[PDB]
Amino acid sequence: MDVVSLDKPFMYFEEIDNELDYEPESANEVAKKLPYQGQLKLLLGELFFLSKLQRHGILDGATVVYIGSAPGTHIRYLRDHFYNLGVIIKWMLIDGRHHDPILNGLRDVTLVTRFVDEEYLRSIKKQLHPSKIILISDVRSPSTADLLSNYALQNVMISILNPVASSLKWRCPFPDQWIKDFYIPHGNKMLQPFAPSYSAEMRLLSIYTGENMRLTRVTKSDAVNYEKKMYYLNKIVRNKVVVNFDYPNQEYDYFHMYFMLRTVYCNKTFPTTKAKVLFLQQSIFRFLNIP
Amino acid sequence: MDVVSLDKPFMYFEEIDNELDYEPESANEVAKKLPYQGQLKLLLGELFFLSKLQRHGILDGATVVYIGSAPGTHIRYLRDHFYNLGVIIKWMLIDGRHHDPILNGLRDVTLVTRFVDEEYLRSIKKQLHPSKIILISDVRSPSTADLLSNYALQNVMISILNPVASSLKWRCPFPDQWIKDFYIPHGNKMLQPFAPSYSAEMRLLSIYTGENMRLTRVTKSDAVNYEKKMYYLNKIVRNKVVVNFDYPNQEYDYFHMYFMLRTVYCNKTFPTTKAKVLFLQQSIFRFLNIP
Ligand SMILES: Nc1ncnc2c1ncn2[C@@H]1O[C@H](CSCC[C@H](N)C(=O)O)[C@@H](O)[C@H]1O
Ligand SMILES: Nc1ncnc2c1ncn2[C@@H]1O[C@H](CSCC[C@H](N)C(=O)O)[C@@H](O)[C@H]1O
Ligand SMILES: C[n+]1c(N)cc[nH]c1=O
Ligand SMILES: C[n+]1c(N)cc[nH]c1=O
Repeated sequence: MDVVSLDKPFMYFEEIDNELDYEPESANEVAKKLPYQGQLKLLLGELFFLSKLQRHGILDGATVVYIGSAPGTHIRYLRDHFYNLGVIIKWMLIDGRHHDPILNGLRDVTLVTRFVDEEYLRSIKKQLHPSKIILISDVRSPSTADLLSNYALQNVMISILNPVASSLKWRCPFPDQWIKDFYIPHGNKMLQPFAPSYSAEMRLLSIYTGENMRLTRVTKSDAVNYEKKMYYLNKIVRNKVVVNFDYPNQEYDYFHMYFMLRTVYCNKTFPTTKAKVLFLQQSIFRFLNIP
Repeated sequence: MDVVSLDKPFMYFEEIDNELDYEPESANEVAKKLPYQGQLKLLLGELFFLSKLQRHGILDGATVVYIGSAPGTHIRYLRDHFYNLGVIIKWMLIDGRHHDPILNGLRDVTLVTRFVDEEYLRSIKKQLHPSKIILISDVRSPSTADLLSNYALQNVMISILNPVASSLKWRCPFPDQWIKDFYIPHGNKMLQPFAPSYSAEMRLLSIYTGENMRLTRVTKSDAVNYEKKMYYLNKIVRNKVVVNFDYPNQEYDYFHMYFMLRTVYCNKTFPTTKAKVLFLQQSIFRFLNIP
C-alpha cells in the first residue's frame, strides 16, 4: 500500500512542492473511480468558493450567474444548502444544453437555454442591474485554440458583467501545443479533489475590490511548470493513503475533501469538525447517488 | 490681469481640486498660442517620462518603440538629449506617414513606414527579442468609436510587446457621446502643459513590475468627472499668472513646464534649478524654432 503522513493537503497550485516529467502513458490510465465523479468535483469546489464569499459577507443578496451550467445536477444541492441556511441568492443558469429537471420549479433559479456571446452578456448585465453578480464559469468547447478562445470569453464575462467575485475553469495549454502567451484574471488557483486521475485543471477564484482588474500573463515556460507540478500531484500525491488521517477513508482525495468541507457552514451544531465533515460528505454522496 | 500665488502646479489628474460645468462655447476659442505648440507639448511629456525611467534605472539599454511617431520633429531633440548624456537607447519609430528627415541617418534610430496591427506587433516583438521595450504611443484615427478602437489597440501593444514601461495617449470620451465602459492600463495620468487651450488629453504613464497587468474600468460617470475637472483646469487654472513665480514668463504653462524640466538630467552643472530650467527651455525653444 502507498502510505504517508500529511499535515494538510495541497490547497492551491503554488503549494505543490515538487514536479515530475510528464509521462504520456498516463493518459491511457483509468480517469475516474466514482460514479458522477464530475458532479462531485464541481460541487466541492463551488461549495468551497461560495462559503468563502459568505465568510466575506458578499454572498447574501447576490445573483449567481453560472455559464456552462448544464446538466448541473450538483447545482441543486448547492442551491438547497444556501437556501436552507437563510442566505438569499438568485441563480441564473445559462447553457445551450438542457439542465437536470430537478432544477425546475424554483422561483429563485432561472434556467436559460442560450450559448452566451459578448452581445448577450451585455443584455443580461443591463437586465440584472442593479444586482451584485457572482460569476461561475464552466464553459467547454480540446485544442489550445479552443482553450484560448474559452479563456478570452471568460475575461469578457468579467469585464462586461463586472462581478464581485468569480470562479473560472482553468487548465493551462500543454507546452508541446503552445500557440501564444495570454492573460487570465489574477486569483487563487484552487486545487480540485476528485478531478480526473491525470487532470491538470483547477479553478481560478477571484474577489473584485475597487474598480480595478488585475491580469497575469501565461507563457510556455509557465505551461511547462503546470504540466510537471500537476503531474507530480496526480501521479504521486493523489495516490497516497494518509494513514494519520482518522477518517473512514484515508485516500488523499478524502483528506483533501475534508479540508474543503471543514470551511462549509451548517445549521446543525457538531461536537467536532470530523462530525461536521462526515455529515456533509454523507449528505453530498447520498444526494449524488455515490455509494 | 489674472494673478495668483501657487506652491506647485497640478502634475496629475487626481490633483485637480475643483470642477466646472463644461461650456461648449469654449470649443470656438483659440486653441493654440505658440508655433509648433504640439511638438512642444509632446517633447515636454516624453522628456518627463523618460527622465523618470532613467531615475529608476530602466532606460539604459532599452529600445523605445514609438507608434504614431510621424512627423516626430521633437523626437530628434529627445534622442540627442539622451545620446549626449551617454544613455544607450535604440529608437524604433513606426507610423504610416513620413517622418521629419532630421531623423534619418542615425544608426540608433530606425524609421518604419507601417500602420501597426496586432499581427505586426507580434513580428516586431519576435524581432526585438531579447531587448527590453519602452512603449510610447501617440496614435490617432474623433468619434468615441475611433477612441475606443485606439485604446483597444494600445492595450494590445502592451500585451504583445510586454514593455517595461509605457506612455499612452489618453483622452476620455465625452459623456454625451458615451458608448460603453472600457478598460485602460493603470498608470499616472500626467497633465500636459501647452496642450490645446481646452484639451482634455493627458498621458498615461506606466511601469511594469512582475508579470502582471493591472487595468481600470472607465465609466460614463468617470467621463463626466474628466470633463468637469479638465474644464476647470483649462478655463480657470491655465489662465492664471503665477506672480510668485520668479521666472521670465509667469503664465501657468511655464510654471507647469518648470516643474517638469526640473526633473530632467543634464551634463552641465548649474548653481540653481532656475538656471537649469532656463537653459533647458531656451534649448528646447531654439530647437523647435519657437521665439
Ligand atoms: N458560450 C457558452 N455559453 C454557455 N454555455 C456554454 C458555452 N460554451 C459552452 N457551453 C457549455 O459548457 C458546458 C461544459 S460541461 C458543464 C457542466 C456543468 N457545469 C455541470 O455542473 O454539470 C456544456 O454544457 C456546454 O454547452
Ligand atoms: N496603427 C497605427 N500605427 C502607426 N501609426 C498610426 C497608427 N494609427 C494612426 N497612426 C499615426 O498616429 C499619428 C497621430 S499624430 C502623431 C504625432 C507624432 N507623435 C509627433 O511627435 O509628431 C499619425 O501620424 C498617424 O499616421
Ligand atoms: C495531462 N496532460 C495531458 N493529458 C497531456 C500533456 N501533458 C499533460 O499534463
Ligand atoms: C473639451 N470638450 C469638448 N471639446 C467637448 C465636450 N466636452 C469637452 O470637455
